[PDB]
Amino acid sequence: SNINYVILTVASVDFSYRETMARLMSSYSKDLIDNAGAKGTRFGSIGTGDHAGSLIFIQFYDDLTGYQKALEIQSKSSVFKEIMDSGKANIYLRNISTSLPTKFEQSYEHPKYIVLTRAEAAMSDKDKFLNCINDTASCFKDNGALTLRFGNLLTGSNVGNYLLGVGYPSMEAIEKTYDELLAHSSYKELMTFAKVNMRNIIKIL
Amino acid sequence: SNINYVILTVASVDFSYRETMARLMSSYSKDLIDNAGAKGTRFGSIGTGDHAGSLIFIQFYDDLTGYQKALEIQSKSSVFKEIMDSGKANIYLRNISTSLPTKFEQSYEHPKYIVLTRAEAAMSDKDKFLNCINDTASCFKDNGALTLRFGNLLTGSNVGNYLLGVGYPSMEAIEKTYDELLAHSSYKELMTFAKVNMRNIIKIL
Amino acid sequence: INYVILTVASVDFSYRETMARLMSSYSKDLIDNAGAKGTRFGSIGTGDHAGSLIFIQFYDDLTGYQKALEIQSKSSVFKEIMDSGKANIYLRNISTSLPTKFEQSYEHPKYIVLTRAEAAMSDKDKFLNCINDTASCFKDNGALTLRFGNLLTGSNVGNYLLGVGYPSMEAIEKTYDELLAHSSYKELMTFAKVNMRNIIKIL
Amino acid sequence: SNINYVILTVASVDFSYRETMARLMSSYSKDLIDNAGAKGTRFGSIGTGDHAGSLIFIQFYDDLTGYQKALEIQSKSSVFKEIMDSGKANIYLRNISTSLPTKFEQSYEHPKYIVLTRAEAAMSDKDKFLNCINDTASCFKDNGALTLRFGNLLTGSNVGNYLLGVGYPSMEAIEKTYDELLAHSSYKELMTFAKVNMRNIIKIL
Amino acid sequence: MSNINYVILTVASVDFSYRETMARLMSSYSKDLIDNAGAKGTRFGSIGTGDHAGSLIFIQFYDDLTGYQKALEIQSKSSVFKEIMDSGKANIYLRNISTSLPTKFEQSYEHPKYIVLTRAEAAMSDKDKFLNCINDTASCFKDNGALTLRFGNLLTGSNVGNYLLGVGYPSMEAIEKTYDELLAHSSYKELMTFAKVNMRNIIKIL
Ligand SMILES: [Cl-]
Ligand SMILES: [Cl-]
Ligand SMILES: [Cl-]
Ligand SMILES: [Cl-]
Ligand SMILES: [Cl-]
Ligand SMILES: [Cl-]
Repeated sequence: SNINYVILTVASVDFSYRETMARLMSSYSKDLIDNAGAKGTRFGSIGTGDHAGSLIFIQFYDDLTGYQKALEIQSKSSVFKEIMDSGKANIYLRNISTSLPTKFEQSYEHPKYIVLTRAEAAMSDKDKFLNCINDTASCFKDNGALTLRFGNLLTGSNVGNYLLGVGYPSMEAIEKTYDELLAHSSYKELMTFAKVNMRNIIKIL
Repeated sequence: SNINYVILTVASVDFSYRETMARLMSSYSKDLIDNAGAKGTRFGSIGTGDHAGSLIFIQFYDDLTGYQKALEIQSKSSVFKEIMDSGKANIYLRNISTSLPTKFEQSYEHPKYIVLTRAEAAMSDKDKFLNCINDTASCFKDNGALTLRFGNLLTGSNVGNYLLGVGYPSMEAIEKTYDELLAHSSYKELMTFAKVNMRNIIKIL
Repeated sequence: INYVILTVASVDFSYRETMARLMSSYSKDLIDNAGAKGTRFGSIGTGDHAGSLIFIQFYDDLTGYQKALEIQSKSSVFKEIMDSGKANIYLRNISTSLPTKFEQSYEHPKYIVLTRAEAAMSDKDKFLNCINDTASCFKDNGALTLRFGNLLTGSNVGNYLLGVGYPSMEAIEKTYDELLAHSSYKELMTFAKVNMRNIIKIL
Repeated sequence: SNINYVILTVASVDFSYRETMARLMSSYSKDLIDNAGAKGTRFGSIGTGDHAGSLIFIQFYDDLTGYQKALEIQSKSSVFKEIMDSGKANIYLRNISTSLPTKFEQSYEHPKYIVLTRAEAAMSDKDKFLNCINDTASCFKDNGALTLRFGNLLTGSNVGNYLLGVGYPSMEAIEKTYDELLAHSSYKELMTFAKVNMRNIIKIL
Repeated sequence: MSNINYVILTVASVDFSYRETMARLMSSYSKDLIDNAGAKGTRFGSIGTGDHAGSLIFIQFYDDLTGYQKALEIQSKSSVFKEIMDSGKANIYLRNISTSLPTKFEQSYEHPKYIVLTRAEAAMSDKDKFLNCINDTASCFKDNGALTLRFGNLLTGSNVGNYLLGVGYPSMEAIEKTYDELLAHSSYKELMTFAKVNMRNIIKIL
């Protein structure tokens, strides 16, 4: 119960409806934050990879009951109905991840960018993994990283993959983080037992 | 909260380990039924399609709270650790589905076969879909069907698809059901606004 | 050695009877003029192609198939299907059909189970052995026809393919009840990986 | 510069336009042979596999400058413009292959069918590969094969795969060629270090 | 017609340990192509984003396809190339060729630290509308620090016909500032009415 949960949803959206949608979604966020007990949300545009241009919504819950309450909010929500009736937004992926305890100094600052990284590794290496993450915590915080969350995808066609989400105020902070990170022993160790199979930048809208 | 939830897990398993697996799984099932509040499980091999020969595990919960307790049960389970440590079972897919109220007389008979059907349709046709399912209930029951569950995928690459699960005592009962169903007006009607994109048989082990 | 041609098309649900009509005109044509040793036409009941329609042709030689191709170009029935815009052929492959020790029936099946597997080409003989050692599993429990060979074309070229005709689904159940608990089957599982199994309903 | 090149283009084409397409394509071929220096072309429908019913165009050049002159002919060609403007043809794949010197007696006979075979193998086995092809050159010629070209895909998602193209006057010649080939020592040896991942028949239109 | 140039893009998966060795081998191989094949430059880097994150990418620029043919003849004779292939540590799994069309953009000679590749689907009949938009936004890029810009269509591969844009940058800050301006520019919003971006990725020059 020290474990938390993250819902990640991805939709293709007509380009014209993008700004409309971000405004509707902040309304929909306040509703989840106030009534479903959501511990924050993020909404942004995926900037990189094959889903570039898709929009992503991220929800944080302490327990899966929270998400279940969020599902009851959807059914009753006018803003949600409007987006689905528009015919301009198509949800094509939704998956849930655990969020595990890390030794990382969380900041309250809303990030402008998020880097999600996904990797394949044995479930038996879960602790090795967690140690590397904690050993490089200062690579991130020192170079401007705001938030760090880490866990495993519980659902979908990448079930079991480890996932890392890191919030930044700028792309400079990303560059400076990755300069240090790639020349750090714990990172080079990670690369002996974990295969990164995805890395992408989201722009918070 | 009239809604229930189904978790579906699929894994590739060495043919030799199949028997041992089933035996370990029924122990793990007892665990979930008694301690996680699981309202039943199914374990079988996928008989058809591209995943022919993979094994599938199905869990039913009234709430997502239930599934969270089940996750806590995993971390502590020796039976579960053994399966994972064997290197003979690889989980490559897990998704969650809703289960909606349907006008169908459920039997408690353990099914010998399950048929999963998955379809694409607008979320705005949700009620037309459910009405058709209810108008055809007698096709199923009359020809031997044991159980009928229905809802949408909450997670995964097919998020949003409608999903139908039906339990059967025999393949004859499947033949007789489909003989009637294909020639039923409500079915013909469903096929004007829903496209089946997958159908498969599971053999309960 | 014989040959089997398998063609798969996605068809609109509303076009399904027109399709069944135009295909019956077409089979007679191939049987009588191409030297086709039979055809089957059905809907794929399972898998990710559930709802597609499948057409199966049997030839003793590929020269038979070449004649069939020359019958297509002149066929009105074929022209109508393609001009309909309601049928989209998306797969066509050719398979060998090897001699097996199985007693064939003339009874038109109601269902066909297709099973496809990956195995070394050096295991060809062991494979055929297993298939002949479990011939009785099928015939005992009602199987009508059995064909076995390798895909000569397409993305699964080289895979072994097994086609079995049945009068009912009860017969499939009883067959697989016996088959899965047979020694030769468990041995086949040591060197062959089934990567696909599907039921066709003969229309 | 003993190496030649082969461009292969694949398009989906409305069935009704097929005959017109063919007529326009032999015009466009004349233009390439006469002005681009193309050393022959072939146009046909793909009879098997997942691209059954697509049309394919094959161009032969001694040098890539040839193909660059071809590109210059396109921009000027009315025939080509018309095909594009029709909305009836959609080029969805084009790749380039080397064509390596083989000890095979080439015929000038217009083929009726072509069989393309594609295989995966080490680049360090290039010579063992070519020697097999040369040892079996009689299997093809003796049984009716007209032309044989062999090389590696330079471009595409199958870059590096070996590609064989063999022309035939009829299906019987294909069947007789494979009856002999499959039971030849050099062929059996090729299969110890090469994996065929595709084989398909093209009907010359 | 001969105002068109050509770009070869090759992508390989490489063991992490071999990546530094590889970059050093590759600069030798580049000299060879620049001096003997007539290559008008090369770029070598790691793909930082997308499903190919961690793969290495090699980019070659030629005025003519004859240039690339000479390059192919250089490979067969190159010891550096043989070593890489014999290592068993590098696997080329994609190579495609793109046109490079004339654009109204002030090219810099500064070696970039990052490249952004963008790929889009659009009718071939919109080719000129496309080029106009690219030229109308040229200042967005140059103003905010972009070094080079190349634009054209994939000639080969499973995305044959897609438009492809490659832009060089000195830093990630320059990318951020470029995209801040670009996304709020009329010509960009117009481009998005007839072109669908289906891929965008950052390469780090090694
Ligand atoms: Cl990372
Ligand atoms: Cl099974
Ligand atoms: Cl159904
Ligand atoms: Cl089977
Ligand atoms: Cl072959
Ligand atoms: Cl862009």
